[PDB]
Amino acid sequence: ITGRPEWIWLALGTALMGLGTLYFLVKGMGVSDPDAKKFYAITTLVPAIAFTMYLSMLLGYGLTMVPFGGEQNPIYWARYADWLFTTPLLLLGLALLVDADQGTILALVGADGIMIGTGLVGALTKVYSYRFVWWAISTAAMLYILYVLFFGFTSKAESMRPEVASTCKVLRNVTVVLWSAYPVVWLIGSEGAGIVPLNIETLLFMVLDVSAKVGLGLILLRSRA
Amino acid sequence: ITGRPEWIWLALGTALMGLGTLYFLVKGMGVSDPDAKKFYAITTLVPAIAFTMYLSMLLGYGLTMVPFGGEQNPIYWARYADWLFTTPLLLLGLALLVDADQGTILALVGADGIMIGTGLVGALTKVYSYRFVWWAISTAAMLYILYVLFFGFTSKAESMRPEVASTCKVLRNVTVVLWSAYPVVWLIGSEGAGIVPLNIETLLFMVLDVSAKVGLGLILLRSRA
Amino acid sequence: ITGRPEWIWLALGTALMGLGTLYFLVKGMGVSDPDAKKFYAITTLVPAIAFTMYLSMLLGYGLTMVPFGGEQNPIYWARYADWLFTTPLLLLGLALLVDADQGTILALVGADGIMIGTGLVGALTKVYSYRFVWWAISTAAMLYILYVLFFGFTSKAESMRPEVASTCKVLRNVTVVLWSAYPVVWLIGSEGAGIVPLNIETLLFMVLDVSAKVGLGLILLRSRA
Ligand SMILES: *C/C=C(C)/C=C/C=C(C)/C=C/C1=C(C)CCCC1(C)C
Ligand SMILES: *C/C=C(C)/C=C/C=C(C)/C=C/C1=C(C)CCCC1(C)C
Ligand SMILES: *C/C=C(C)/C=C/C=C(C)/C=C/C1=C(C)CCCC1(C)C
Repeated sequence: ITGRPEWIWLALGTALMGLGTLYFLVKGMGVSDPDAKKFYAITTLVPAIAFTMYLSMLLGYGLTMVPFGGEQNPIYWARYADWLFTTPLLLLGLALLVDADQGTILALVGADGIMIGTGLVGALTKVYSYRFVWWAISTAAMLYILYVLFFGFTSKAESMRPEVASTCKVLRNVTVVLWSAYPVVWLIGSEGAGIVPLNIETLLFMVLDVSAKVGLGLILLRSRA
Repeated sequence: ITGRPEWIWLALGTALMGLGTLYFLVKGMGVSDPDAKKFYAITTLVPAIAFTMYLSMLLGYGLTMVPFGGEQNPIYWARYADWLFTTPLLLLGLALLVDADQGTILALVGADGIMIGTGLVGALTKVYSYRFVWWAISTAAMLYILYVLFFGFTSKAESMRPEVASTCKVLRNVTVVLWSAYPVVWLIGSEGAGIVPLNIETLLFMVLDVSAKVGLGLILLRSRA
Repeated sequence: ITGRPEWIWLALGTALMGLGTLYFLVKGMGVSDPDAKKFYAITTLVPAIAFTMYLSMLLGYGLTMVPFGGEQNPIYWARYADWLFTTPLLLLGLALLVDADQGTILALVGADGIMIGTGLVGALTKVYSYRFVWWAISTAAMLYILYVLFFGFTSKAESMRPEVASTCKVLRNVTVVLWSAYPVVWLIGSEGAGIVPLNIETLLFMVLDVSAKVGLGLILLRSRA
């Protein structure tokens, strides 16, 4: 039921992240414009990082227990480490894409940081009632992140090239929905409520990752710079 | 006596940090000069960060036990996390204020890092005698920080505008004293000696925070840039 | 046998790092060119950081136990913290030396990060078989680091000054060998296999550190900039 029934979704997850990394490694070896290089650096780190964090969830070093609700619950603090580094790089990705000010960057990054850090604390709190208090705060940092993301990576992501507002209206819809999913998924699943089995939650989070991870990598890279 | 008698000073602390954040959020929404924006980004992160870290001290996730001296002691490792991120942002604040070299910045930041990191280790060591060895080292990193702060955020904080040396002679006296307080307070209180009840120590650290946090935020922001 | 027979190599290690820091502190106090300052900032942080991490290994706060193989093993997670910060600064050192692109930097840094972070996880895994899986991955991140280091801090470290390719052909051979040693040493010693006593491993790692730490500091600094 825990650290058992889902290794399949976790094993498949490692496979995907890793071939995903292998892919970006043997498809970025060239690169000319220092700029483009930066974008490739980023798109590789994410998969590689998310790669190892998923291998620790598979092997079991990144799965702990947490007393809450009345019994012992499985919490993959390994996930939290994953996003704890991916989300900011990825965020730096989008930012540098529509070239933003170091002010909205430091804002965003650190903001994202209160989001994930706070979320992690939530995920480890032992008294039920509280888990959701943190769920709420982390959310707020994410609704703020996303806010800047939307109203911004639209406007400040328009006054430029021809396709700018186009490709951009894509990336947004996709990042916005994609992201707001983690908040929900978390909530309904094991690490929060108990409306979704850990068995399903993982599969959900995995589709969730692989997409955000590579998916967003590709789409992102495809947006020239 | 522990994680009990002081919730009042901790509850009041959360209130203050948070309304403090709410304040900077709904008073920075405008901003023009990318520069000014950076300063607002910073002044908000601090309260927000210090906000959540104080809510974890309130709720109890950020309060642990440490065997030293002969009995079990309460240590809010949550404080250490707080300053572990605030102090460097805040430091980046002052630095960018009198526009310094990336050399004195990386120096300062990392220096501050040996200060807090080392301090944290101190706060968690179990053998009495040692606690103070770390107290000493962390201090040294802080006397070095402050050193650059004083002899610098005076000189290198003078050859510019008219009020420069003025406002600046303010900020200094205030940061210097304010800071050197944490070293002392720590020392006389529970997490170190036993000359001050945890009951009082908290109130002291709280006045201490709220001031450093917002106080320094305002004063800081008020210094144009 | 553990946290006992080697304090000598650890005590000598603290001495060396610290006088090493004292040295860079009272030999960098001047400095003119903001640039040179940055290089001095870096060379000091390393010793100072590595200083405190070695004092925690000496005093015993940075030495833990890990069930693997069949019995309890001593693991100085304190080492891992050490390199966890040194290696990236040091890396930033070499990078800025042959002035590289922010792309190869972010790449390198983060890469180094998967190396050390991953290594650390290895060092703490309880099931024998696995330890070496992580040993393998961390290695891969290091063979990639070093790769860029060699084929790069040669070419991209040539088309410049007269001595460039010279001094540079030095620094390389020295960093390359020096580094690849930590991977091997780790492997044959206590924290991995059992072909080397913890008694010897420490002495090895210490010579290893002091050299990388100061040695590389000097050599590095001596390369003007
Ligand atoms: C590669 C991973 C990505 C892009 C992850 C994004 C994750 C989030 C936006 C997570 C958000 C969460 C909350 C808003 C509430 C608490 C639970 C979290 C951490 C899943
Ligand atoms: C918002 C928080 C701020 C500005 C905190 C500043 C804190 C310090 C300068 C703390 C210094 C300490 C020492 C010098 C010795 C060990 C105890 C500490 C960590 C309280
Ligand atoms: C001052 C310390 C320095 C320059 C340390 C460098 C360390 C490494 C390159 C360590 C590498 C390791 C592996 C490749 C495999 C796992 C064991 C490690 C962490 C020792």
